[PDB]
Amino acid sequence: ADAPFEGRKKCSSCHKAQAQSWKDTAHAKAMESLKPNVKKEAKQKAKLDPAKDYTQDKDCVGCHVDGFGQKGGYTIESPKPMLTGVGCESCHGPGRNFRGDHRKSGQAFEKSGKKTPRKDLAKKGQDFHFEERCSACHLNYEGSPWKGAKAPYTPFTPEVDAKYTFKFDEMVKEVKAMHEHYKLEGVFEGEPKFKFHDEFQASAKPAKKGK
Ligand code: HEM
Ligand code: HEM
Ligand code: HEM
Ligand code: HEM
Repeated sequence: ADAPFEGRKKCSSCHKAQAQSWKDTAHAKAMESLKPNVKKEAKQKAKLDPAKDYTQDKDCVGCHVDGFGQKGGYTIESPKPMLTGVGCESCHGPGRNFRGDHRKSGQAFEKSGKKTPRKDLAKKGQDFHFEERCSACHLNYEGSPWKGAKAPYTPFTPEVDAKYTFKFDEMVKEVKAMHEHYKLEGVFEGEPKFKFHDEFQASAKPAKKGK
């Protein structure tokens, strides 16, 4: 019983600093790349049509939106702006079930300092590991080292250009590709905890924008 996707809106309303930074990332602009005449040079190199409209192409949208083919996720028939672009749930997991726990646990902490185990969030679908999710978009090509690969494949592979080589441990540390990291008070605790969480929090910026 995995959880349904719902879109970025509620996440962004509670996490304004991360949302503001995420908006400037290539992930947030992913659907723009599928539009005609955008990234013409890159498309030519990959032997795609620079003038074609790929925004409703099922061979392309799944890696440029949230939750394609998944419950509550993006559909070409009724495409939600809040699921357009690679958004919050594409990395952190579909949020319909865990988002309410962020609200309740946040209120419990503000009122009484009570912390909540991350295990409770993982049970509700939140992802604290990320690698498989990033890989399903970035390493989904024929003969890829990632064994979950299956069509449709990304046209942007190491064969096309070495700049498309993907190494999770390196790229998850590119803030300009994730979003800047801001300091957490520590409402959630324990495992499963992302392997680089303490590192990211140790150099995180202070609560910038919102509250
Ligand atoms: C939308 C589904 C959504 C996402 C995505 C999201 C992510 C998120 C992360 C990654 C954390 C950190 C967890 C950890 O410590 O490992 C986090 C923490 C908090 N959130 Fe959140 N969050 C989403 C939605 C919401 C909503 C709608 C609210 C507000 C009602 C909210 C609140 C919080 C709070 C509070 C925390 C703890 C912050 C702290 O300082 O420790 N989130 N969220
Ligand atoms: C998982 C945490 C994850 C990582 C790590 C990751 C990295 C990453 C980088 C470094 C880029 C390049 C950014 C830039 O050049 O400015 C990038 C770009 C795209 N990604 Fe990604 N990405 C992660 C996760 C995901 C997921 C889950 C998907 C598919 C739903 C995905 C897709 C894309 C796409 C598409 C781009 C390009 C956007 C564009 O320019 O149109 N990524 N990612
Ligand atoms: C479908 C034919 C399709 C199109 C069209 C498309 C376009 C596209 C562009 C223009 C980019 C940016 C490349 C650049 O160098 O700036 C881009 C990037 C990524 N895509 Fe995409 N894409 C199409 C399909 C798919 C599919 C089916 C997947 C996932 C299986 C996918 C994934 C990605 C990823 C990952 C990137 C980022 C590459 C990087 O910069 O590292 N795309 N796409
Ligand atoms: C979508 C706009 C979005 C939100 C909202 C969001 C929130 C969020 C929080 C609150 C954290 C913890 C504090 C911090 O700033 O580090 C957090 C951490 C990570 N995120 Fe995130 N995040 C949003 C989008 C995305 C996207 C699209 C990706 C993947 C390309 C991504 C990845 C990460 C990673 C990795 C971390 C570190 C996790 C940790 O330290 O526990 N986020 N995000």
